[PDB]
Amino acid sequence: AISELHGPRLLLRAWRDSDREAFAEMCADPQVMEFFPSVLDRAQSDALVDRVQAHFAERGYGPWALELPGEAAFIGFTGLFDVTMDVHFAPTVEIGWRLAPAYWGRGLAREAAETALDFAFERLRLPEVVAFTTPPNRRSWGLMERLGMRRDPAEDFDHPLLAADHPMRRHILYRVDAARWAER
Ligand SMILES: CC(C)(COP(=O)(O)OP(=O)(O)OC[C@H]1O[C@@H](n2cnc3c(N)ncnc32)[C@H](O)[C@@H]1OP(=O)(O)O)[C@@H](O)C(=O)NCCC(=O)NCCS
Repeated sequence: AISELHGPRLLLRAWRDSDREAFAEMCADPQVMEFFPSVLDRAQSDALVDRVQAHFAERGYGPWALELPGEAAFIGFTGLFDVTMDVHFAPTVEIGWRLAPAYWGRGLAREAAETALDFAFERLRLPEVVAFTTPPNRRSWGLMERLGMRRDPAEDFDHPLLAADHPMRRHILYRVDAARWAER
């Protein structure tokens, strides 16, 4: 079944149709040009939600919609995605996050990620979870290292789903294993 998880503040849940509106708004915001070359139109936003909902439908877990009881129905997503692409560290499971700027600076992505990794190791019994981003995305790989995920620069890779001359091609790899997760 589609796993519903609970943080102290956050509800990690399956996506609803109403979430597409809120996600599209996030992805149209000029502040996303810090992370992406250009803002997303509704068709692009909807294309990613389709991938998320496909993953949930096929696997029973995925990047959970973030509900904040007392505040907002949807502030972004955080959760697990199967790595199936042809890279050195695949097959494995990655953790990813996209938060509305209004909810930055509150440890909410931190809380969401801890809840997802608790699920990853205690429930799914995964040997490891990975994360990857571009070198300039300090906010994203900052959260990875604050979670206790660790990077080997030797494991830097070209993203095989991006063309050769794509500026974001070069990615850095973070890992956390069941063992290191228990140490917190
Ligand atoms: C990567 C991302 C999730 C990080 O979010 P964040 O809120 O900065 O990260 P955290 O949840 O770990 O919170 C850490 C911050 O909260 C603060 N904080 C306050 N209380 C805290 C607490 N109890 N625990 C942790 N941090 C806390 C920290 O001091 C830190 O502030 P800082 O960034 O100035 O150092 C966010 O920047 C993001 O989603 N970016 C991508 C957006 C995007 O791609 N959108 C496109 C949509 S299509």
